[PDB]
Amino acid sequence: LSGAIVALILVIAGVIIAIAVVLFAFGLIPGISNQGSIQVLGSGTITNSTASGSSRTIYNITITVKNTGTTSISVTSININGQPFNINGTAPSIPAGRTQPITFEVTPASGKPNFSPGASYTATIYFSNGQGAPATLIYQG
Amino acid sequence: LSGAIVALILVIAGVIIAIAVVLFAFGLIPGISNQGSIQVLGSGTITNSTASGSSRTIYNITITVKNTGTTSISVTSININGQPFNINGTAPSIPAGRTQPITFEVTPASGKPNFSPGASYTATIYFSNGQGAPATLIYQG
Amino acid sequence: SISVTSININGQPFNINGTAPSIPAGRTQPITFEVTPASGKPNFSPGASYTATIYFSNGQGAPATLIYQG
Amino acid sequence: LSGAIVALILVIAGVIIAIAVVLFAFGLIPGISNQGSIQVLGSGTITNSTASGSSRTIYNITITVKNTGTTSISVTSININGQPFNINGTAPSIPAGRTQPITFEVTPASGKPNFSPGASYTATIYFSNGQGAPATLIYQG
Amino acid sequence: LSGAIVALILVIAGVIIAIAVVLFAFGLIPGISNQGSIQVLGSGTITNSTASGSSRTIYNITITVKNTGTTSISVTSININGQPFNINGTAPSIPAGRTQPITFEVTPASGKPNFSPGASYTATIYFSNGQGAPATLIYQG
Amino acid sequence: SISVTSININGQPFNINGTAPSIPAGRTQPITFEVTPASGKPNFSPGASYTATIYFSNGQGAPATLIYQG
Amino acid sequence: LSGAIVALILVIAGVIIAIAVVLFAFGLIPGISNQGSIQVLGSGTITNSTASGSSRTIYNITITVKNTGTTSISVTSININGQPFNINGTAPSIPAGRTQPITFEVTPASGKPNFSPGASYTATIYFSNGQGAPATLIYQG
Ligand SMILES: *[C@@H]1O[C@H](CO)[C@@H](O[C@@H]2O[C@H](CO)[C@@H](O)[C@H](O[C@@H]3O[C@H](CS(=O)(=O)O)[C@@H](O)[C@H](O)[C@H]3O)[C@H]2NC(C)=O)[C@H](O)[C@H]1NC(C)=O
Ligand SMILES: *[C@@H]1O[C@H](CO)[C@@H](O[C@@H]2O[C@H](CO)[C@@H](O)[C@H](O[C@@H]3O[C@H](CS(=O)(=O)O)[C@@H](O)[C@H](O)[C@H]3O)[C@H]2NC(C)=O)[C@H](O)[C@H]1NC(C)=O
Ligand SMILES: *[C@@H]1O[C@H](CO)[C@@H](O[C@@H]2O[C@H](CO)[C@@H](O)[C@H](O[C@@H]3O[C@H](CS(=O)(=O)O)[C@@H](O)[C@H](O)[C@H]3O)[C@H]2NC(C)=O)[C@H](O)[C@H]1NC(C)=O
Ligand SMILES: *[C@@H]1O[C@H](CO)[C@@H](O[C@@H]2O[C@H](CO)[C@@H](O)[C@H](O)[C@H]2NC(C)=O)[C@H](O)[C@H]1NC(C)=O
Ligand SMILES: *[C@@H]1O[C@H](CO)[C@@H](O[C@@H]2O[C@H](CO)[C@@H](O)[C@H](O)[C@H]2NC(C)=O)[C@H](O)[C@H]1NC(C)=O
Ligand SMILES: *[C@@H]1O[C@H](CO)[C@@H](O[C@@H]2O[C@H](CO)[C@@H](O)[C@H](O)[C@H]2NC(C)=O)[C@H](O)[C@H]1NC(C)=O
Ligand SMILES: *[C@@H]1O[C@H](CO)[C@@H](O[C@@H]2O[C@H](CO)[C@@H](O)[C@H](O)[C@H]2NC(C)=O)[C@H](O)[C@H]1NC(C)=O
Ligand SMILES: *[C@@H]1O[C@H](CO)[C@@H](O[C@@H]2O[C@H](CO)[C@@H](O)[C@H](O)[C@H]2NC(C)=O)[C@H](O)[C@H]1NC(C)=O
Ligand SMILES: *[C@@H]1O[C@H](CO)[C@@H](O[C@@H]2O[C@H](CO)[C@@H](O)[C@H](O)[C@H]2NC(C)=O)[C@H](O)[C@H]1NC(C)=O
Ligand SMILES: *[C@@H]1O[C@H](CO)[C@@H](O[C@@H]2O[C@H](CO)[C@@H](O)[C@H](O)[C@H]2NC(C)=O)[C@H](O)[C@H]1NC(C)=O
Ligand SMILES: *[C@@H]1O[C@H](CO)[C@@H](O)[C@H](O)[C@H]1NC(C)=O
Ligand SMILES: *[C@@H]1O[C@H](CO)[C@@H](O)[C@H](O)[C@H]1NC(C)=O
Ligand SMILES: *[C@@H]1O[C@H](CO)[C@@H](O)[C@H](O)[C@H]1NC(C)=O
Ligand SMILES: *[C@@H]1O[C@H](CO)[C@@H](O)[C@H](O)[C@H]1NC(C)=O
Ligand SMILES: *[C@@H]1O[C@H](CO)[C@@H](O)[C@H](O)[C@H]1NC(C)=O
Ligand SMILES: *[C@@H]1O[C@H](CO)[C@@H](O)[C@H](O)[C@H]1NC(C)=O
Ligand SMILES: *[C@@H]1O[C@H](CO)[C@@H](O)[C@H](O)[C@H]1NC(C)=O
Repeated sequence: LSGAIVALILVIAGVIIAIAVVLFAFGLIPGISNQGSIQVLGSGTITNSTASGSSRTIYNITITVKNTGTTSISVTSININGQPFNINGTAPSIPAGRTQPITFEVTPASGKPNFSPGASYTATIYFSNGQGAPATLIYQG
Repeated sequence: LSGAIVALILVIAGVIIAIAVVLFAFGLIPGISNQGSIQVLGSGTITNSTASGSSRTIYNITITVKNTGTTSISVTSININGQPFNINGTAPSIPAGRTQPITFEVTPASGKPNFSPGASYTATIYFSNGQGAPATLIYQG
Repeated sequence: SISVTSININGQPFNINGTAPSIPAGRTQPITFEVTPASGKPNFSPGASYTATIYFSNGQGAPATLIYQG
Repeated sequence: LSGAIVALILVIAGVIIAIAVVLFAFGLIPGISNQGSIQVLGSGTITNSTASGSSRTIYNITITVKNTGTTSISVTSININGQPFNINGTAPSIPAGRTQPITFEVTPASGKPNFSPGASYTATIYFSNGQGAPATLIYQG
Repeated sequence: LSGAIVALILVIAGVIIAIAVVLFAFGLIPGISNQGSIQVLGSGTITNSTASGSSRTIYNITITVKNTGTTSISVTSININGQPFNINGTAPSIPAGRTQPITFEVTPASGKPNFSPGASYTATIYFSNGQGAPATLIYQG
Repeated sequence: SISVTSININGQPFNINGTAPSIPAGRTQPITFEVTPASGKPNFSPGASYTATIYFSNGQGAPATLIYQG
Repeated sequence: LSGAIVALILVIAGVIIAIAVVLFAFGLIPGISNQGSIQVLGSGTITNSTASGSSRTIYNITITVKNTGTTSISVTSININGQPFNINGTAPSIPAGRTQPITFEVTPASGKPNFSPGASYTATIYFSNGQGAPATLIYQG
């Protein structure tokens, strides 16, 4: 007598679980939309900031960043013209909804890159979303 | 003795329902074809079609539409420049195999659109077969 | 051995005129058969490709693409 | 005992349907080739072809068209200077492998076009194979 | 006492049948999971083989073919420029793991081709697995 | 400890030449074993990917991808 | 009682098989994800190697080739000016990570070339990966 009751319970539960899975599938997508929260807009600038040889060739990156997400997002790493770079201070963070000029100091990860006045160098800024925004920096130092 | 009888009933019912589900999966296929029956050809035209002191602005929209299905299909909604528009009157029907310049009247639902003479606007035409088609509309006046 | 029972072309059902072809087991063949529209009239265009579904005696249905040659 | 039987049925059906979908994906490919069968060669000519007091203006349009496919293809719509035009009469057919000067009659659908003698107009010719071709038409009178 | 023993019998039998179905599912994997395919490398050539004024047109098709699988595979059909062709004669077989220049004769299944010297035609070659490789064939005359 | 009972590579059966390798409990380790074609002579191309199903003593059949390197 | 235990068996087995398929998907990545390519740098040269009035025409082809990948790659065919050529002899192999001047002899697969001194001909060199590099070859005589 129990078999029919077990089958009934499993049928109804299967309906419920399938509907729950369907809803979860859609519930995923607003999370994934955060992968493109940030846009880097306008031409940035890179400037010599080394203090006449008193620092390990530390440069200044200024870029206008727009954040459309609901969370503050920070710059985790930067690559300039193929070369890795390391942020010298604490990472800048862009608040939600803002469009603002982020400025941060940077160091060569290896070697000593030489820049020419007025040249354009492509840099990829990697933000905490994992999003990598390409941008163009004009050297001004 | 009851349990074996119940198990027999449930086994046969499971066979029947599983076969029915498989056949339904096979039967779904023909309905998919109709999702692409229509394609919009070339640019279209928006025109201002409202009188002085009228309650509402109404725009005549003309687009060339090609239907490839067996059945007549009609427009259900249009979204121009991001704003959704509401279709006035009886929506035009596009005959089964014909290519026709179709014209229909729309009125803004979200807010007043500031169309500019001679400007080009992106739009999405949504047809009754559940198909959306990109289109480019020139505002003639 | 398996035989055709119906075909649906461009969302329109067609009836398999005549003795429906039978496909022998384990064999690859060119199969040709005549069909008539169950209702209405087709709007085929030369060179166009139409999605169809061919339904066989097991109830299984194979989707296919048919080009109209005129 | 029912669940294992149902699972067996569904597993085999899934194998069958997945293989069918893969074969359909492979079978779609030949239809893509026909989308580029036709190319328009050189400039064309528009001419005024309506009598006094007629209900409508009708323009003869002549264009050289080259067909490379196995099947005859015909014109379905034309869009001149942004305005869509409606093709009068039986649309001309372009034989499979031939290059021909084709002529057809059109009438304006959106509104009266103010063609200027000797002017050059951009147009898009839309053919029955779903292909659009840019063309340049000189208005001869 | 009967109910408990019957329920235990059905529980053990359900375990048996479920494990059998699971092992069947595991055994299906080798048949469906079959990597490797025939890859068509570079452009092939179509050459007119019809001779002596005989009634039937035959064309040589030469293509470079690389069988990445572990099984012998043969050509079953070809579609050129939207037109189907029949593989005249014993269809060529491509040995496993081998890259070969493969040449075979074809005849039009219907109609007549419109090939032009030096033109490039998109074709699809269908192999015994049902997979179909798109290729480009240049007509050499 | 669980052992490799049989292997199928790209649909073709294969036979282990030595004693079957055995994976101890809780371990993650590289199993390496010799194999022979059960029938025929399969030919592999450098850098190609071949799917193989390894059947373990549990009856579990794990699909995996092997890249030919010889 | 049988139904619940059978359902639990199938749930666990489904977890097992699904995770196995996911791991297979992860294992496919290295085979498909293969960066690096053979790059043809600058213009190459075609020189007439036919000598002694022998019946078969042979041409020297010299090109600068940079293998950016981690695998040895060889040429398989070349197409010059729309005409296929066969790589006479043991086809040259390009070692990994190396830039080399590569030279190989070719013969026309059909017909005869029409090369003119000083003319530049577009060619396509097909390598063992199936990738094909376009190049420009100058005929030096
Ligand atoms: C940005 O400004 C920097 C400072 O003007 C430039 O780098 C300096 O370049 C000079 C010559 O190229 C080099 O001598 C400096 O090096 C160091 O010198 C120190 C002594 S002193 O020169 O300061 O008196 C040493 O103590 C030290 O060990 C040396 O490494 C060098 N300075 C640094 C910090 O590298 C730089 O060229 C300029 N432009 C860019 C794009 O960076
Ligand atoms: C590939 O070769 C084919 C054979 O030469 C070409 O087809 C032939 O095309 C010519 C016209 O271009 C046509 O006259 C041939 O038709 C036959 O002609 C015979 C007499 S003769 O012409 O040989 O002197 C007749 O006896 C016969 O009844 C005709 O059918 C025609 N041949 C066929 C078999 O169709 C074809 O043009 C060429 N190119 C391509 C792209 O196929
Ligand atoms: C590259 O070199 C080729 C070989 O010298 C050139 O082809 C030769 O072209 C000449 C005419 O320009 C032609 O006469 C050759 O044909 C043969 O001639 C022999 C006699 S002799 O000419 O050597 O005195 C005959 O015995 C023989 O049967 C002919 O076939 C011809 N050679 C070949 C193999 O075709 C070619 O023009 C040159 N340039 C290019 C762009 O290929
Ligand atoms: C480079 O960026 C830094 C900010 O990180 C700027 O440094 C500031 O300089 C002003 C005076 O010019 C000081 O009052 C601030 O305290 C500095 N801030 C930090 C964090 O050091 C600098 O001005 C920028 N421009 C350069 C170096 O040319
Ligand atoms: C907009 O379209 C409407 C119909 O969709 C057109 O209305 C007709 O206009 C003509 C005169 O132009 C009248 O004779 C008809 O009685 C009107 N009604 C119908 C149902 O045809 C209108 O002309 C169009 N307006 C513009 C500016 O294009
Ligand atoms: C379309 O033309 C009509 C007039 O025929 C315009 O309607 C009125 O225009 C005046 C002046 O801008 C406004 O004060 C009224 O409010 C308008 N009426 C309505 C109902 O909007 C109308 O603005 C024109 N629309 C466009 C897009 O040009
Ligand atoms: C426009 O094209 C039409 C047909 O598409 C032409 O109509 C023919 O005109 C000639 C005289 O010019 C008559 O003898 C024929 O009876 C007409 N009909 C057909 C079907 O040929 C017309 O000539 C063209 N007009 C212009 C101005 O080019
Ligand atoms: C083409 O020529 C015809 C005359 O053969 C023109 O038709 C009439 O022209 C008068 C004067 O402009 C107008 O009042 C009528 O309304 C016109 N009739 C029609 C049906 O439009 C026509 O305008 C000419 N078209 C072009 C583009 O030149
Ligand atoms: C086309 O391919 C066929 C073979 O598939 C070639 O036919 C051979 O031609 C040679 C030369 O006359 C004969 O010795 C052989 O007996 C033929 N074999 C067959 C099977 O027909 C033909 O030469 C090829 N043509 C071209 C232009 O490549
Ligand atoms: C074309 O390349 C071939 C080699 O690929 C060269 O042939 C060599 O020629 C030299 C000089 O006569 C001989 O010593 C060698 O034995 C030849 N080797 C081979 C493999 O043929 C040929 O010289 C080159 N020609 C040009 C003009 O560069
Ligand atoms: C680097 O960052 C530190 C703080 O972390 C700051 O005091 C310093 O001025 C920055 N620049 C240099 C050249 O050290
Ligand atoms: C909207 O459409 C209806 C029916 O076609 C028509 O009667 C009405 O006049 C239209 N709106 C306006 C403002 O004219
Ligand atoms: C089917 O078509 C053929 C023509 O090829 C005709 O002879 C036959 O009568 C038709 N039969 C039916 C049932 O439509
Ligand atoms: C429109 O096309 C038809 C079909 O050829 C023709 O009879 C008719 O006259 C054309 N229109 C005019 C105004 O002549
Ligand atoms: C195929 O073509 C060859 C010509 O090379 C001819 O000898 C043979 O009879 C043809 N066979 C068929 C079935 O078309
Ligand atoms: C196969 O296994 C045996 C041991 O069973 C081993 O000695 C031998 O080297 C292996 N390979 C060959 C090629 O025999
Ligand atoms: C390739 O050309 C060379 C001439 O340098 C010749 O010795 C050799 O026999 C040719 N080989 C082939 C297969 O044509």
